[PDB]
Amino acid sequence: MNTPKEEFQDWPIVRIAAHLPDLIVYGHFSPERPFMDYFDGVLMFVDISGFTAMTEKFSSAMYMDRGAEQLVEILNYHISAIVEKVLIFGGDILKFAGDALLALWRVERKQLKNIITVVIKCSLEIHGLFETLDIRVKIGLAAGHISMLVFGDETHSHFLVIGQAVDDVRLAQNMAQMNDVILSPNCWQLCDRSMIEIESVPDQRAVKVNFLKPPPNFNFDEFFTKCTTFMHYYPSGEHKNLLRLACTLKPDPELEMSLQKYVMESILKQIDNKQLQGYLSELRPVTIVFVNLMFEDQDKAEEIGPAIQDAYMHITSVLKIFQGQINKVFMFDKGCSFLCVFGFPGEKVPDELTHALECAMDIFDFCSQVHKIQTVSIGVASGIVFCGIVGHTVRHEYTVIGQKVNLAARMMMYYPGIVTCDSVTYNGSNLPAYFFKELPKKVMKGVADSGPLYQYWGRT
Amino acid sequence: MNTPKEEFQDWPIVRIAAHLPDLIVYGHFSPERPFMDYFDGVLMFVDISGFTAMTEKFSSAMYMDRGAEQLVEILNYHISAIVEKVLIFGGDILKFAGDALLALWRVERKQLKNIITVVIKCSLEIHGLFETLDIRVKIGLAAGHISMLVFGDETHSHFLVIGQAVDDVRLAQNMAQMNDVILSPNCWQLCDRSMIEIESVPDQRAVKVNFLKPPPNFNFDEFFTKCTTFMHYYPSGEHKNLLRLACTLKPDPELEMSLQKYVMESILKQIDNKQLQGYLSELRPVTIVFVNLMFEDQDKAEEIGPAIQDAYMHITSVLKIFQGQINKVFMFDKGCSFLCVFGFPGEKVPDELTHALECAMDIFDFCSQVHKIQTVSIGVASGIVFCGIVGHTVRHEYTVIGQKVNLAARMMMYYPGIVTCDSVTYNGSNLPAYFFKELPKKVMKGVADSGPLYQYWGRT
Amino acid sequence: MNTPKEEFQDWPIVRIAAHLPDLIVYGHFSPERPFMDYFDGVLMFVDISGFTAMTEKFSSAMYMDRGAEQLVEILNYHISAIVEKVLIFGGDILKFAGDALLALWRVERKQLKNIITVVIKCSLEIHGLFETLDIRVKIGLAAGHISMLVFGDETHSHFLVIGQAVDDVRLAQNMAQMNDVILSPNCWQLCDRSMIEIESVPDQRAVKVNFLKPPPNFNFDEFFTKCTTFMHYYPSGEHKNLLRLACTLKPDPELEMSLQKYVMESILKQIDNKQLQGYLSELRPVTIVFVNLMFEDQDKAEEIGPAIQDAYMHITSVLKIFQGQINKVFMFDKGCSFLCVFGFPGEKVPDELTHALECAMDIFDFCSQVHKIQTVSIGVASGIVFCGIVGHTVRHEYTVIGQKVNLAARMMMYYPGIVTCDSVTYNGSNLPAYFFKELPKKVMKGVADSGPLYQYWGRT
Ligand SMILES: Nc1ncnc2c1ncn2[C@@H]1O[C@H](COP(=O)(O)CP(=O)(O)OP(=O)(O)O)[C@@H](O)[C@H]1O
Ligand SMILES: Nc1ncnc2c1ncn2[C@@H]1O[C@H](COP(=O)(O)CP(=O)(O)OP(=O)(O)O)[C@@H](O)[C@H]1O
Ligand SMILES: Nc1ncnc2c1ncn2[C@@H]1O[C@H](COP(=O)(O)CP(=O)(O)OP(=O)(O)O)[C@@H](O)[C@H]1O
Ligand SMILES: [Ca+2]
Ligand SMILES: [Ca+2]
Ligand SMILES: [Ca+2]
Ligand SMILES: [Cl-]
Ligand SMILES: [Cl-]
Ligand SMILES: [Cl-]
Repeated sequence: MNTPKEEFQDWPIVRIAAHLPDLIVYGHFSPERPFMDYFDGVLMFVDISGFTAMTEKFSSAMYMDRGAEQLVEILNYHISAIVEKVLIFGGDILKFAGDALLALWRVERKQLKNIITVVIKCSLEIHGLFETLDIRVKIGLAAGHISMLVFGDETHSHFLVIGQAVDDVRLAQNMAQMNDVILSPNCWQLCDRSMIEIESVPDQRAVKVNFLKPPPNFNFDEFFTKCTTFMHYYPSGEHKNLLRLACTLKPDPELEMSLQKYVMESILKQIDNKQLQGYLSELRPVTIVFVNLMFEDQDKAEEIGPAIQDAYMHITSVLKIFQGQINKVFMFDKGCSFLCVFGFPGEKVPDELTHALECAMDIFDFCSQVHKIQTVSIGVASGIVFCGIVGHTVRHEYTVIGQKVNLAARMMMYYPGIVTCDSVTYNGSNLPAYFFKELPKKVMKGVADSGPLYQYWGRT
Repeated sequence: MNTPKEEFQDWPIVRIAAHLPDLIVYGHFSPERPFMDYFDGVLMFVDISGFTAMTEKFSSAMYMDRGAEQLVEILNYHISAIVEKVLIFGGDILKFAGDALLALWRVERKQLKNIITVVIKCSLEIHGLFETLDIRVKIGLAAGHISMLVFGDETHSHFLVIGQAVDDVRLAQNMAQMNDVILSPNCWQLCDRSMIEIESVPDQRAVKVNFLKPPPNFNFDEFFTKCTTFMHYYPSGEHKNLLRLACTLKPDPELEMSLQKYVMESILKQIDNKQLQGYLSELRPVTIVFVNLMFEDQDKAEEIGPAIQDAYMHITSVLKIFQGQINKVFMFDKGCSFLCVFGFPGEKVPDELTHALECAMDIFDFCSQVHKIQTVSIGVASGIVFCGIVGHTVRHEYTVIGQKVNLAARMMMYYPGIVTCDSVTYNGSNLPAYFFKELPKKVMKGVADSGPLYQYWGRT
Repeated sequence: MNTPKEEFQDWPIVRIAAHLPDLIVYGHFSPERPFMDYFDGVLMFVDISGFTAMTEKFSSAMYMDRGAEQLVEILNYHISAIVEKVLIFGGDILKFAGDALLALWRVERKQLKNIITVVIKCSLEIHGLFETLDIRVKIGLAAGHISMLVFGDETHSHFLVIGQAVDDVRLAQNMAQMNDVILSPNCWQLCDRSMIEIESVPDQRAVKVNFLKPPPNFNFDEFFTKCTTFMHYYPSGEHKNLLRLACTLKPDPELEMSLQKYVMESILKQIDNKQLQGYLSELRPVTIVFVNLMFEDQDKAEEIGPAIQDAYMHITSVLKIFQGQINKVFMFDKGCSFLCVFGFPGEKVPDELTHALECAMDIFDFCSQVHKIQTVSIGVASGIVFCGIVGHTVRHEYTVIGQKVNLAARMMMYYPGIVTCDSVTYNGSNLPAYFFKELPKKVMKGVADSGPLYQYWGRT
């Protein structure tokens, strides 16, 4: 009797799980919203610098209208290698945000110290990938308490991580110079100091890592193996040649119904072989509406949870009216941000700029009266941005990348408490001019020669 | 000199052969119509129960318009495993019909006894697959004389098996309770009784299998190996890691021209990479016209052959006028049935319900005067049904699944001699009401709360 | 720590390199136009005979409108095997032209003799493939000095080989009978005569190969291995199981920008997963405009280079005006030919026949006054031709095949110095009849019952 080879089956449920971390794929938690969970772990925030510039460049005539295709190709080539490292060292990639990504190693408190060592080593191997484009990487690491929030409605779900380790990992990464691995103070507080040579960082309790210098008889591979005891989903045994246990998921309608809610319809369409796999890679003009919500305490998940849910229910019904799409949600320095987009592929509408502004105002007014929301700020910018599926085959997400994405983000941060917009949006919208106010020019981190900015004042 | 690896070539001819059994693929017989052939073998009729219900359910709002995608996924996952078993135990899968399938082990008369043992074991291993959805399987087995009919015209070909083993395998399967393997009387008559523990079945000469209990020194794997001597196409040698010898077919225009006639144009389009692979998986409203032809002797292939051919030539020219499609042809309890469909993907027409009724009447009137056709009955029902490619990668077919498919089938059987229709077809058609007659409600096996049924009486 | 398997990555840059020889892929030369390079090597011109006939046949009703699909399938099946041989014996496939292909073994002068032996053996193994369709192969081999020309503009590039070895390899192949391997006189002059049994060829200095008869202790495999020392890109080591080193190319924007210019936009679209992979295989009516340019000395690359460039700049701006496309450029017996096509897939325009004629006249008049161009001849024919990607997965090109392609080629050769056209083009064009002159019928190699031919005289 033959024993023929089983071919890898690439079922829809497996294709969907590529878009989600194990935190969600194997999380099996209540379908009630908000849902909050609490655990400990180590975070790695890997930032690529140089891509919003390359993005601008690939618009130029030299790429012969294959700019989006070339950009996605070169981007994925690099990011794939970072994703392999993270996964092979046992991390869960939680989210992609432009050219950056956040990864988690979830463990019991007592194992934090050893895991931090695994993560530091992963970090240094990722720094190593780029001694070989004007691109390099900064890495922030944090460790401690983490909360998960799941929010949404009956057809769509989003998740977020929250808490002091989350805010820290961002702080850490923003202190880094090109090539630094920075540890949060709590990460440095909890780590095995006999292993790692650091240096101080100016007016900063965080630290920079210089070296991983392990004692005479330390064998990384045996240390790693001990560490895998604490890793629920590390591929092993018959499946040790796979990057992710999720590659072995089998059809299961209940599970697929749950997971599909995290993924955009147009992605699902491609997953279902009803749209060419290259239709979603595009350099196309869009409008980013970037919404920031600040709370008195952005680590109190039980407080901010209901608020984010309340805001999400409003934001989604307002966006629905204009094929606006929430592309990502995540904690910023201050607050929870919604990266919303008008004009993704297959979703254009006329008078997009006007609608973006009115939808922004509507969100601003509703969110400003939600209970625990202390301040709403919204940034609106329009231009050519890259849209596409970024990452590795086994772990990837739809993202947007562009100077306008960064500008909308910097506007909501540098002009808090109002709805602001760029010149492009101001000029192309069809609204009375006295609904705007022209603003003072602020010098904004990672932004040059933005034309005039405006506040969208609305009627009076 | 390198000896590089040859990649599996997935030529069109190989993709086409996935839709056909070895009986046709390697049959190389005359292109004249009808063609009849005569042989012996063992048949396995594997029925899944629970799928026309799941089908109804996947229409519900909870599947978020990915009902067809989820249904095909979960269905193929299960049916694939059954197809692997059948093929690995050396069977030829002849046909898929909804959620059921018919398999053949063709052998010389003197080998029937040993083969029946292989098939029983395959059966019990398939029962085993579902101790793990509200779905299970019934299996009927038969053995004896079998006839093949090939019929059609210059562009399309269909085949059918006919004879007492064919009628028996159906009888057997319809006696089964959930999980039974039933043997036909002749199968039980011919089998190695020292191997198998049976039990009697009420007012029935057939039997149920309880156990395969083989003598002290019986080694299944050596027994199987001896059995493969009689299996023409069992993959072996260099190709023992393949499920089907047909995976090694090479381009051959003469052969491809012949095989393509069995497959629907829209499938060929997908095979030719001219249509997305997911366009044919759909939950869509259609009209089933189910045509049953009864003969005085439904095992006399030389008699019924010319008649089925004569009917097919008419039916195809009438359907052609409305993009109606013959989806399958097969012997029922009584007679030869044509499962015809109006509104498959890419094939909708307006006033589909009207046309279905007029085409039915036309077929009824022509077929009723074909020489050896004793009775024509036609069932017409309309609703949401699943359309798609069901089975394994290496062996699959386009099929339809739905409560309306079963209803049209039960109508033609429970209201013989007339053209009948459902409420949906009655209400939506555009014909004078006095062309119909409202019928008595019959209680019909595997059917609840069908609204009123009607006879399509036609003009007078 | 796992070491998971890397999946073959099928990046766009690798898909693009399938369309190009290593000569271009790894050539890294100046982007200035014309560019000329000079080297030595051995050439193999492999011609298939029988395909323009099969092509005509696959138009017939028996193929049920899957003629293009069947033709490409059977063609690639055969041509793939020839491509594997050539690559495994270390050749660089330079170009496909209909059902023929040109291959190069580039080496230092001192290694010509040994390489010629490798190539002869490859040739005889390719002859061997077809003892098994009314198709066989003729092979011409040449050796000596070769020049490369690269020409084009900022968005498109073409290349050509030029010189006496190039003209010879064609002469040689045109002397061959079905199944002969013919060597050019210089090839025979340079080869290891102790190895090969030849015979004379009538009124011809070239020779036919009868046998490869190697001395007592000659071991082909060790001889081959020594020969690979001189082969820059022979896959080896970790990559010895690949047909081409180009399968390992990594994303590199600069390189991709350069390579993409050699490939048609519609191909790039399919490469980018923005068009179904089967859209470019078609039997479709087109118009071939075949342009031949003769120079006093068709081996003087430094002379003919600027001229071909000058002509190309004109030809491309004239074709652009009508979605006309240059499909291939190559040296003929006399001169440089441009195989231009009106009506490729996605590129039809109305009044195609008229435009073909006016574009031909325009090209004729401009090219006739380019400096070193001694004679321009243009052939115009219209009909059903096969369009598609021909070759192996790892090495393939878009080509056209048809009796009309050959006719346009024979017209420009047998009616030099004028623009000629066929009956189809004459009848369907919308021009005054007195712009044409009906010509004497010439008996033309590999052409029967072409209706009347005409000269396109133009206005007076
Ligand atoms: N797709 C995306 N998702 C989430 N945030 C994004 C984003 N694209 C841009 N941003 C926001 O834009 C802000 C500016 O980003 P930075 O991290 O300072 C740019 P960089 O990494 O130095 O170079 P880059 O712009 O080439 O990536 C970030 O704080 C980030 O939150
Ligand atoms: N695609 C298809 N091809 C052929 N016949 C079909 C069909 N779909 C339904 N039928 C017919 O419908 C009739 C009713 O089928 P049954 O076998 O009694 C249903 P079941 O298997 O108990 O549960 P199910 O409806 O979930 O499959 C059958 O006799 C069958 O011939
Ligand atoms: N796609 C293509 N590219 C370049 N030239 C082509 C071509 N198709 C036809 N031709 C030209 O047509 C001419 C006639 O070709 P031959 O080589 O004599 C035909 P053959 O090989 O005997 O049989 P065939 O027509 O079945 O291939 C050739 O000289 C060739 O240059
Ligand atoms: Ca960034
Ligand atoms: Ca069934
Ligand atoms: Ca040829
Ligand atoms: Cl997050
Ligand atoms: Cl059948
Ligand atoms: Cl060339």
